[PDB]
Amino acid sequence: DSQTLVVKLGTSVLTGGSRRLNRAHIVELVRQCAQLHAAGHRIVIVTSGAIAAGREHLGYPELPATIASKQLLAAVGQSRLIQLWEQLFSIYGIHVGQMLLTRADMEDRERFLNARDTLRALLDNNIVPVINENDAVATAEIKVGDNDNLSALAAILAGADKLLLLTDQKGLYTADPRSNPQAELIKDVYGIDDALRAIAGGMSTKLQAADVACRAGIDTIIAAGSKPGVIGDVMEGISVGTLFHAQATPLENRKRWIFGAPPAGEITVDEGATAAILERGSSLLPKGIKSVTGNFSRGEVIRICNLEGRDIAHGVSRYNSDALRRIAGHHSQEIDAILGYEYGPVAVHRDDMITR
Amino acid sequence: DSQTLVVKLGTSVLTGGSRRLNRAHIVELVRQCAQLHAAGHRIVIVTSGAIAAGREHLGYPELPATIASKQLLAAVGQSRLIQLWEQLFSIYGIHVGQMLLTRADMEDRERFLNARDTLRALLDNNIVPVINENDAVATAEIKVGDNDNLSALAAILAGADKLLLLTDQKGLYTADPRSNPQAELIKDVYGIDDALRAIAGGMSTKLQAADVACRAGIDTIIAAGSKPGVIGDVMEGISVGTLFHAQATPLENRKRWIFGAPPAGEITVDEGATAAILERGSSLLPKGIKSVTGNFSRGEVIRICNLEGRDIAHGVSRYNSDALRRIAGHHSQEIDAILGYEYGPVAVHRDDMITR
Amino acid sequence: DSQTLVVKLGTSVLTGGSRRLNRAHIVELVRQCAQLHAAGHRIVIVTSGAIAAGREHLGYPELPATIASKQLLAAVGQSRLIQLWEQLFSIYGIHVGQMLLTRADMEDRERFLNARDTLRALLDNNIVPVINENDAVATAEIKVGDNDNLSALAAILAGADKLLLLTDQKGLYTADPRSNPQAELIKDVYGIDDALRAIAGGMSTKLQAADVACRAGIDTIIAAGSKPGVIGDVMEGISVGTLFHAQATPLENRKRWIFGAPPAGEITVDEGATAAILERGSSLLPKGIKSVTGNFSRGEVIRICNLEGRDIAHGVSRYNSDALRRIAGHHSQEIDAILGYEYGPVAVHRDDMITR
Amino acid sequence: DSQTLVVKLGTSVLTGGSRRLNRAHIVELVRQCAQLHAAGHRIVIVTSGAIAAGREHLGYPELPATIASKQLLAAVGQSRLIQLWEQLFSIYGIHVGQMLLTRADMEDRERFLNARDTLRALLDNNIVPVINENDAVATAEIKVGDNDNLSALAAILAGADKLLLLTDQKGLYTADPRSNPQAELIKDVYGIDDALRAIAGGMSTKLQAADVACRAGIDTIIAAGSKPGVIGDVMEGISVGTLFHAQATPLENRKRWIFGAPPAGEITVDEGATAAILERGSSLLPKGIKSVTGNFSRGEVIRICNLEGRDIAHGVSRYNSDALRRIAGHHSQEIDAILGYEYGPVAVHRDDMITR
Amino acid sequence: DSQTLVVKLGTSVLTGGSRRLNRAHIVELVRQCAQLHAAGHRIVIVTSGAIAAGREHLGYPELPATIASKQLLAAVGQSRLIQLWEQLFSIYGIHVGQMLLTRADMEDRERFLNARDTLRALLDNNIVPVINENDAVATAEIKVGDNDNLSALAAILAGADKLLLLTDQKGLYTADPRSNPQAELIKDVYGIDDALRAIAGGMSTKLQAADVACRAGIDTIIAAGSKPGVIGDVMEGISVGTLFHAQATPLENRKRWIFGAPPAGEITVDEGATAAILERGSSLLPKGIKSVTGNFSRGEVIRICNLEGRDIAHGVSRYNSDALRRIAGHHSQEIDAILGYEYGPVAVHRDDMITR
Repeated sequence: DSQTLVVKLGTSVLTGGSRRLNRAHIVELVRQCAQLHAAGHRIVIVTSGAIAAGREHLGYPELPATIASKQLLAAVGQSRLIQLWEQLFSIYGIHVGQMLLTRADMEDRERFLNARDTLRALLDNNIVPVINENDAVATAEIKVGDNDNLSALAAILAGADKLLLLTDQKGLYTADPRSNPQAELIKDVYGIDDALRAIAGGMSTKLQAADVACRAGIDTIIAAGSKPGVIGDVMEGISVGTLFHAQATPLENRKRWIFGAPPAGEITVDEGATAAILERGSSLLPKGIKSVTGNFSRGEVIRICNLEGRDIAHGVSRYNSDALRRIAGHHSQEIDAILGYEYGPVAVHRDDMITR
Repeated sequence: DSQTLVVKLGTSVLTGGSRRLNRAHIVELVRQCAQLHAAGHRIVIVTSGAIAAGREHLGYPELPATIASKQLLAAVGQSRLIQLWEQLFSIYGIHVGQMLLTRADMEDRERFLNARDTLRALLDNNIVPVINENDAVATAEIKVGDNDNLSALAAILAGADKLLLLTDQKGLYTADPRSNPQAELIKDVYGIDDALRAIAGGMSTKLQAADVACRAGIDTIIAAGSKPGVIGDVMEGISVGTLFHAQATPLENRKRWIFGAPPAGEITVDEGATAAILERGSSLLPKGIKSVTGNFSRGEVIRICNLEGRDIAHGVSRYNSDALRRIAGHHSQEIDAILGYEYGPVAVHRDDMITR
Repeated sequence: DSQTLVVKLGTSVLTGGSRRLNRAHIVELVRQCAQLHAAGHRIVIVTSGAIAAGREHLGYPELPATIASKQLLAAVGQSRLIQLWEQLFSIYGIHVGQMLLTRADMEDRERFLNARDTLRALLDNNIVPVINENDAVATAEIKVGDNDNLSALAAILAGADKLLLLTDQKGLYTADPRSNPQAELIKDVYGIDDALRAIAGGMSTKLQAADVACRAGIDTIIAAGSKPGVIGDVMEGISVGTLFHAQATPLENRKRWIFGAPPAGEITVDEGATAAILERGSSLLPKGIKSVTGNFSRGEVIRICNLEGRDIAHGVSRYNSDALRRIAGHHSQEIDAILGYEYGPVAVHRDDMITR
Repeated sequence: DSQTLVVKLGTSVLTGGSRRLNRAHIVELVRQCAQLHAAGHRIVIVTSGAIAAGREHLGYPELPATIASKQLLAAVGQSRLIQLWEQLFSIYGIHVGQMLLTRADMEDRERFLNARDTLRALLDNNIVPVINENDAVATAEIKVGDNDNLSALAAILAGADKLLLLTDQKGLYTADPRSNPQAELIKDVYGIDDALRAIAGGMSTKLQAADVACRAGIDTIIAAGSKPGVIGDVMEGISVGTLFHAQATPLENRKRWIFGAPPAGEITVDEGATAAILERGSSLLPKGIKSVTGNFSRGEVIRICNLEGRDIAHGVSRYNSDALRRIAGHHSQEIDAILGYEYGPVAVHRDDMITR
Repeated sequence: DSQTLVVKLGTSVLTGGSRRLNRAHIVELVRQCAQLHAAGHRIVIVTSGAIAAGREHLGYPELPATIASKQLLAAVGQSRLIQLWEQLFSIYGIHVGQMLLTRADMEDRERFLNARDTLRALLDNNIVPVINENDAVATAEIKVGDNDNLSALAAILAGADKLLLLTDQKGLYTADPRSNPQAELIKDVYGIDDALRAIAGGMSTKLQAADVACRAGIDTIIAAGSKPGVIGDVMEGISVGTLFHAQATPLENRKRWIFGAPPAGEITVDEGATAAILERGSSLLPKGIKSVTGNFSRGEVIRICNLEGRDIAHGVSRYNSDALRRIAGHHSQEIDAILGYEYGPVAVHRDDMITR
């Protein structure tokens, strides 16, 4: 039973509170992740600490305290940190791939589809994707977030089963553990209400990320990065911290994604593809397309019906309107001949469509 | 209570039987060694596997199965393996220094002293010395030994308290474990006898190395490299394999080293230095020397006598006869001004001398 | 017309007088050497600067001024320098191989043969050998030499055609260039006499190295490392500095090597191998051996005659007396079966023998 | 949704009724199988036609009609046929591994486990296993079966989801299609009764194989090998021939396999492993073993309890009694050190055990 | 005087110690075997090295060092190795037939007869049988033997006159040849005693195989595979290694085979067939059988008695009891018409019977 796990590592976990990255803890976590990878699971890593790597590489210069210094250090430390991740993961014979993403890219339909395709290719080819935020075009308010909303968005994009947030605390406590000897860790959370937001107050950003991930049907686990064997225990289901259960199922998330906006296009499908879609629930091939009406772009939701005009599905288009019109009625192997590029052999995937 | 430990790693331990080095086992062993190093102990590493590193670096070419190919692969793999060791040890903030030694150097009187000085400097500066065999001038019969005797020689040179040999087998068995269900591991050995050599039949080389180390007053341990926490348990004193106890004391080994050969020269010492040598057991300084008789090189054993001519000690000279005559009667700070080089402030160290 | 060139790089050339290695000049020289290697020639590199690399790697510590500190720095700088050389040479797709040698190894008969075999294998497999001095067992007087006698010995060992010594000066001048405006560079030198030794006074060590190389039949060239295209011009024969012509021919050097000492052994050869040796000047195979009298080691000079007892050659034995006796009269492919190791298919090579 | 499919190809399908293998039909089927393999499924091939390949390779010689000629032709044609399969599959970049099996091997517990392990390794490493019958030790009655019971046994061994039998006819007909114009193909069969055995009378062997596969919880499909796209349509669930539905579920098959015979051994498990087995349903590691009572072999069913003695599971042992006793209480990575071989890190797999 | 020779080739002989098969040595051995085959002799080959061929074919991938990887490699290596053998033997116009055998098959009464029939057919039709071990159902303890006992079993099965074992060592030495200059090769051995077992320490497996072969009346020879013309000299009777003479005669081995177990059945023979069996020592035909008593399978030993009931012979039955009863009293040409298969014209062969 293969599973997809997103591990988010904050700067506190990576550095241990010091001014430089502590490679011992990182190599321990890499050992756990490599054990999981050998077991057959899929691992996605959201990381931070580019500024620390940039400071270390530059010989710790006496830069003025300004956002420009932060941007420069991030620019150097992105390369330095990806190099460090490659070095640590190559011990266990695992390749890694850099992925710089921003929230605006996730908002855009076409950029979202492109990022999802790249991540899926990386995961299929047994390569660990290391995801960070593009700090060259980011703002200070984004910098103070420390890759929490980005972690939730990456978990949604990867179609993961669990999102593990690693912290310095053990999780969520009912009261203050220092003042109250009776304060105890909360093990299971079924709904993020105002009471929880009042209990914990930067745990607020992690709570928002957990809420976002749970509304998409992904379980969220908050634990301490220093706990031995935390990642493996999370995989096996052993309780190690605070667990936020998924509020919905991925089918509901897909329905919300498809029906969130009105369709931006319209296509028509012949009898054979209609029977395949309805009876078997398979994908849609360009051969079955007959007419393409309306103008849209790749990644936008379109409407699929038969010749009679009765709606049968709503699906995410993998090609724009012009490409779909040009390749309509042709075999899947001719697409590269017609367009000069190929996004895949299907026009609408079976997992990106809802049949009504 | 800091201790000196020499860890010997064979090709089978490093590679696991495969064609290339397995970095997971090496990184686990490096983690254990780094824990010991942070605890305040001194670690020396004797290693093999240059041929595997050379094969991997060269893209696994097809060379004829000869000794020239082995020498070339060793030449490339020495650099490759030292790079790997340095990379693995830099995770825990530990520096690594390469040493290449041969049995002829250990047999030589002056080369032994030079190598001991280099190793002592490396250990005093918190740098792990990685010792291998110079395969450029080595023979095939040396190659088939797999650094077994070199480990004992390095343990004697470093003045180690324990010598750890990592193998595939758990240690020494009374009978064949495969055939005899009653055969059990031997925990302690107090004297290597002909029955023991008949019991184990390359375990013979390891037995010879253990005998050499034990006759010099060093406890030897044979255990499996795959056993978790083997190095830490060996340091702590817990039983993990076969233990060969030291048949002699380091004082006896020093006496054997000093009196194994007749003195090659004689020097005269005034009254104050004589009192310091006898009453307090301190070292000998160039100021106290009054006369130098005979011709000898650095490292040779010489006789120290007072003004009256009565023999009072024997000791290993840190300077040859010419330099000793040139710096006799001068302060220790002027040596570099006289000879152009300095081997230290003392002429005969107190730990390299026997007082009689 | 392939040629073998030995390039000696002192610490002044490598560092430029600074405290660290200057990689720009080194990469320029590496570019020239790579051009030569692609042209089809053979390049051997004798290098220095381990102390500078060790200082740079250790973060420039405040070590006391002692020979112990020198050895401590060299132990790390050897690995760092070999890593730098490999990194710079890999730009042009050339592999390098480390070779640590001492004078005593060259003096030894068997170690000389082992080193020559390793160097020949490295040269044959298109790998650049980087030769340095084993500082772990070296003395201060060796350290102050800066690899000049070692460079000459390596040139003799490699059978090179030219030995290029790179300096900071342009070569040898008749008088002091600063004081005398009429002082001019000496272009050709045919004999190192006392006048030249009086003219140049550390140019003396380089003069001794040039004399040693010239007495072995190797042309020596002293030039400035900063001159553009110096190595290529040396290969093409263009005059760039001071040239010391070879006093003898390699045949005379081989005669001196063979007849320097009386033979240490005696073997007998049948009619077919005798005819092959005398008429054709071919090598000697173990099949032709009939009797082996005397005890000797590998690399020592032995006497070869026929059944009649008339001396026909003096050669260098590639096997010791015991191995030669065991493999006498057998085919070349059985040697590994008989001894467990193979030094080659011949007993005495055609280039290591003199037929009288 | 990856699936495992076993495709059985009789000699009639492979040869088309001629005297030699028809490579066009075979390459078409190989194209379909390669499409499935690229889609992500697992394919196992049971094949025949060794005699035809042997006849073709030997130049069609004139042997007498005897079983000895059949055995000789099978001996040559096994190699010839595996070569042909590898050659045809290499067009699509797929590797092929030969597997020769007999019924008696499936009857034996240890041989069954070894064959299952080999097949699982082949499937995991993306290599298509080609399974045939060992004709060197087979009888004529086995030869006349044409690999039907062997196909069912291989489907059971591989844990396949569907077993596709390719024939010359389209499937099972209610009456004789030639005589009766109203005879129609039977699409779904839910139970193999005496009526079906009377309807079809060599379809009887295929009916027996289908019954054997269905009693193990595997759907069976009988179709014509000449139908275009039969394999793909079978994967998609499209009806192409006669379908025999699974009578049971794989859980019942596992229960029958485990409880078919009384346990041949008894082991004891500590508290942590007991909790892992009962609460989480995980595998059993050698660390948790405490006592091993009884004598058994690898692959035999043993009883697992806790210290109190209450039975908690029945499982297939991956090691024999002696190996389990020797590795009891040790870590999984020490097994190779203790035994000299390793069957895996677990003692009883989670899928080979039933918890009661 | 045609002879049957079984040649066993280990992994070390085939590969020379490298990672892949060395085809020059194999082609030389194939040339010698082809010369013997053209001379009119019969050659059987027992071979190893499937793992090396599998590694080479798969592009030398990186699998974990486990028995599962070994089986995975051997699965494709069997096909690759048989292909290589066929390609090398086709140069001299000789066909090759693959056989896969295990010790269990040799222990079985009927599988032994089937394998013997297949081998006899292959030898009679001038086809070289290449025998290996079925690694799909083999164990690790079987793998570590390197086909040593399988060679003896195949020599017994084939009725060979000589068994040749090719090793790296020249044979058996009285003492250690390396340490003792007086140690010399043992030329002839007449009885394997405990002294020889103590002398040789995988030489033990070869000694066990030699003992098994010699107790069956087959001369065994141990020699080096690298010796030129070893196979031809072995055939001619020239001494090349260590020779173990046959302690018994083939008639004694036949008596041991026949009388090792009590008869499983009884048949009655009329007067003419009784006279043919006794006076002329001919085979037994189904026409002469008058009654069959008991139940037994093919290959079991049965008692043959005349009409009076007096025991006259024992013999191995080529048919089971049912077929013997069905074909009793019929001509040899009708057997195929009665049973649907034929094992030969005789019921008990004259070489499988003992007449008393």
